[PDB]
Amino acid sequence: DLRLHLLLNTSVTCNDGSPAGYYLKESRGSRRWLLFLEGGWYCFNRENCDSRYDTMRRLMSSRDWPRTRTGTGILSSQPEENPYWWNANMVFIPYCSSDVWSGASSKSEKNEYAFMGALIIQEVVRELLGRGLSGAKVLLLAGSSAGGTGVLLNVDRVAEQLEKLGYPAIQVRGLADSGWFLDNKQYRTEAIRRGIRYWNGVVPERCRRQFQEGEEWNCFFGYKVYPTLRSPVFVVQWLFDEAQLTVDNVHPVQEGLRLYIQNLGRELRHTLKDVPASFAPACLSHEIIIRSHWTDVQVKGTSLPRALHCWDRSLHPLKGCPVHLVDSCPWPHCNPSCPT
Ligand SMILES: *[C@@H]1O[C@H](CO)[C@@H](O)[C@H](O)[C@H]1NC(C)=O
Ligand SMILES: O=C(O)COCc1ccccc1
Repeated sequence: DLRLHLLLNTSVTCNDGSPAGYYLKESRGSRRWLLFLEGGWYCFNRENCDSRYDTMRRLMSSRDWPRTRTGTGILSSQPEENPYWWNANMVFIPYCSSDVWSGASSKSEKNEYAFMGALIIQEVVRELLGRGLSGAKVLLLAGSSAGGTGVLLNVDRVAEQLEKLGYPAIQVRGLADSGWFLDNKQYRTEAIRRGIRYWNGVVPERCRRQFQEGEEWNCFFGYKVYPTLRSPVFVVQWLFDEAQLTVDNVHPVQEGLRLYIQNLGRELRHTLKDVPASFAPACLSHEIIIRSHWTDVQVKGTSLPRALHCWDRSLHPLKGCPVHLVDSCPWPHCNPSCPT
């Protein structure tokens, strides 16, 4: 069980002005810290956010959060469930800002909602330094879905924050799960561009300087933001991610749809060619790395917990310990280990 702590700086808030927070389980024999960003889409205008407040309120407010949560998958403390980092200090950061972790805008007379995702991450890091993070050797910022994109948007800012605060020995790394999307044509980006204006959203500085004003939405797409990042980042992405297919309007397959799906997998595989640490199975799935059976999938005979361990070793090619694992087969479930 991870225990809830509401932020001591109560001006760093969820959408409705209630305090943001984090769930923590300490492991005093470990200098490894895992900070995980929850996902859950986003909202981009007043009417769309009002609808989310009616039926997805835990994603907009801390008022109903439970006192504890169980760590599962990569957040589990049991070696059988988590062969990678079972002994680490574990942190789960709830997603209550609806801004893909990019916002830095408070509620005010002109703003019905606060969008503070980028500031929530910074404040969690600051408050953890007094609970043991000051002694860390590695801080892994991980996340799933919208939280995976959040990793790409925030990992370099966390590294800079710790350097400026005076902690140069902490190695900051990222793990982005299910947050690597393509701005492709549908089978049958406007919302993100509108969202960024609504949230006062911020993107990493080098990417911002490449794309310039009005074009910062480009930095929400992994293949465009990844090459600009300085921190090491491991990318996990299904070749046929269900959220990608939903936005593409894909739900006895005829030739046009067969070609569309095959081209999507080939494009995803191409964007990962120059990503040295990656795990990309040929599956149609919405499943994420905090599920209890995350150990089950393999690419070329290697599981994700093994690949992450090999990544740790590489940051000290390795014989029999690979880190770049991308399926080449062209149709969903051509990998026999895909989630069922
Ligand atoms: C609380 O957070 C806000 C927003 O990041 C910041 O402006 C303020 O300085 C913080 N307060 C303290 C005491 O650190
Ligand atoms: O969570 C989702 O599946 C989609 O929303 C987040 C997003 C991330 C990147 C680009 C656009 C949107």
